[PDB]
Amino acid sequence: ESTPIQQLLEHFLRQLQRKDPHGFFAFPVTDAIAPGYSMIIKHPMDFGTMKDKIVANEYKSVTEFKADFKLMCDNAMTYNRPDTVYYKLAKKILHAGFKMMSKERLLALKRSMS
Ligand SMILES: COc1cc([C@H](C)O)c(OC)cc1-c1cc(C(C)=O)n2ccccc12
Repeated sequence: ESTPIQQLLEHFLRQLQRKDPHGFFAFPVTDAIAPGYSMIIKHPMDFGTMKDKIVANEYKSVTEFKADFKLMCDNAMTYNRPDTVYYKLAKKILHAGFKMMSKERLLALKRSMS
């Protein structure tokens, strides 16, 4: 049975995943496909890793989940040059996700749950 934090973060996760219809953030980037990746990016992150943390009930807060989401986007904006599809999408998704997960929207949602 889903815990309250699992419900909440799964909700956000699925909203965020719909901003990425080609699945460029669905699973991890690797050196095989992105030369130098693990030398440049210390803490890699992707929606699939976030999903496993939720399914495992390993998140302690919405803050932590937001910190992973931001990590994923910051990694994409660090590794990839401004000119690329991945940089530009990371930027839209980042802006979109912080709006979707604002304090007020989170407050409205937590009130209606329990
Ligand atoms: C690893 O995520 C990707 C997945 C796919 C397909 C949908 O499987 C993909 O196809 C063009 C690209 C990426 C991908 C994602 C990223 C990112 C997010 O940095 N990236 C950087 C350099 C080269 C590829 C990628």
